[PDB]
Amino acid sequence: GVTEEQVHHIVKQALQRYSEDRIGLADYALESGGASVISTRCSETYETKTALLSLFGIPLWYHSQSPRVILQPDVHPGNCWAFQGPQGFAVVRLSARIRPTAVTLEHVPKALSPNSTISSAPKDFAIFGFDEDLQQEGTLLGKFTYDQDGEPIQTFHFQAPTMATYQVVELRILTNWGHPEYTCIYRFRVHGEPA
Amino acid sequence: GVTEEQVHHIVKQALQRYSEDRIGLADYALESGGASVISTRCSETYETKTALLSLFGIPLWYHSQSPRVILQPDVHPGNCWAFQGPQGFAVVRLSARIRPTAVTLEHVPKALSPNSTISSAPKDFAIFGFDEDLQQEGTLLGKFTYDQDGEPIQTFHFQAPTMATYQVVELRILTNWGHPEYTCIYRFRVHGEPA
Amino acid sequence: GVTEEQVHHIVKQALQRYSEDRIGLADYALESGGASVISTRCSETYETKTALLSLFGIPLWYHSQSPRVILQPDVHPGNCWAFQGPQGFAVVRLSARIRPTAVTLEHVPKALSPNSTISSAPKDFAIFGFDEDLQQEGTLLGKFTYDQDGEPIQTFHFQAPTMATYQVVELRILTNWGHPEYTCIYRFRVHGEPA
Ligand SMILES: [K+]
Ligand SMILES: [K+]
Ligand SMILES: [K+]
Repeated sequence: GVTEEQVHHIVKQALQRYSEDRIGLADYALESGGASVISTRCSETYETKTALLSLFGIPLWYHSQSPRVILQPDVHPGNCWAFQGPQGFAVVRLSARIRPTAVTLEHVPKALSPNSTISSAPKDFAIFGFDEDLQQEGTLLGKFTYDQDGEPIQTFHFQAPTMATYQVVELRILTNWGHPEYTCIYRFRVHGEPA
Repeated sequence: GVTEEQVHHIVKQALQRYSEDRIGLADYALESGGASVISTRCSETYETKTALLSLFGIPLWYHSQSPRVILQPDVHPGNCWAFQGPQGFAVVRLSARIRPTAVTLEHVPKALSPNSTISSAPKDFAIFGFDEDLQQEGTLLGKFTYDQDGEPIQTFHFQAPTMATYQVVELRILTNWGHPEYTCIYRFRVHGEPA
Repeated sequence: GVTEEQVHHIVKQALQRYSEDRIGLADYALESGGASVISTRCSETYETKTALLSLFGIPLWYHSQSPRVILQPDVHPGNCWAFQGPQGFAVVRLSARIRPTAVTLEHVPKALSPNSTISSAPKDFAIFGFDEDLQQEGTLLGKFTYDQDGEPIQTFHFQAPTMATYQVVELRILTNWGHPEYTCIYRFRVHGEPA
């Protein structure tokens, strides 16, 4: 079997990786690293708490989640950006020009959600890279599906990506997990190789 | 014994649970989820840093912790709401109407506290549910004691709770762990079943 | 070998320690605990994102990291205070008068950094204690080196420290890991024994 010491080594390693933003890959969409949403180029924000703000009011500290939230690591319940319906988009200016190799999408865990369901989670999505900074023909880097039955954090690797580099990428949500009124995005990450 | 692979499975599971807000239960008192303190119905806030703000001054960024802090997940030392003396209360409007089944109270760990003592931690407390939204006769859901010798995060299950639902609950602190001047509350959670 | 139950005990203990600010020692430099930078007595702040703020602009929410950041626990990439060149300093008023026994310095992990390099990390540094509150002769508590090949969080114990107590200490950076333009500090902690 294993020694008590080998267990400790294993646990140490697992916690080291846990503390490296869970997945151990640099995130070029991270706002604190220098990334930003191009607000001009995102879906309109939807307020998911209209029912509570209508019945009890609008707190003096309250503000709607803006697209910036998808580049922020706090993913406690409600710290997600929502748009109306099952299709939406956000364009991100990365902190550096990179050759993109993967993205990560995460949603609140079922265990922290009412009735253990996350129907507002994104489902099918696609990633586009914008060479010039202009609402041009974005070029598809890949198409994926966030699995509502999978782990909260899911990483998607592009299949045979170009050597092409980008500093602007679009997250395009095409379907959601069935919520008939909105979709919300807890955090979006972009990984790749810089210069 | 156990295989190295079984150790890895165990560690993975433990970290998965760790990342689900430590205890894996939805929190209906979580401010980001839509909950709020009814400021009208809380004890007066006590400033625990009067000695430091009197000798060195009031920073241009400094503000007193308000009751909202008990619905916020940052529990680093000092990120607690304090009231004067050993008895106090806070009333919370939950993010949803639920049948309440448990609460969670947590305090800073002894190891992060001066001299490994947490005398300002709450001790005896009670939980009341308010059916109508009016400072009425709250109805006692349960009485418990936060153990200063226990784990920092402690969860308390109601014994034979009604099927009755509430969206307003009061945390009533009745004793503290001996601090002669105030009690402070790092985080309060409410669990249960919604609709 | 070990039992599956003993593995669980080990994992529980490791996670308990992980949750105690990783290292299980009280931090008297922690801003939320009552500590503060003496802004009058820090190096001038350097903006590391001048290239991005010049090409894309200055966001309506954007602000430069100030020395306060080294007393704040968020250490995601970019949540560090930078100064120009490889030598710099910051003076901290601790939350309590203590006999200092150790300090902790941490930097972003290589795995979250472009090209797995952290050349702006501090290298050689020294810690001074200031008895009177006046830019006096600080008295050297110890000299250390942050290892860029070590763990992200590194703790340094003073060798034969006095029984002397202080509430003001200076972190003096003397070298960095080779970045020719600035050094940045993610988080600085001070440990010791109070009254
Ligand atoms: K977020
Ligand atoms: K809190
Ligand atoms: K920091």
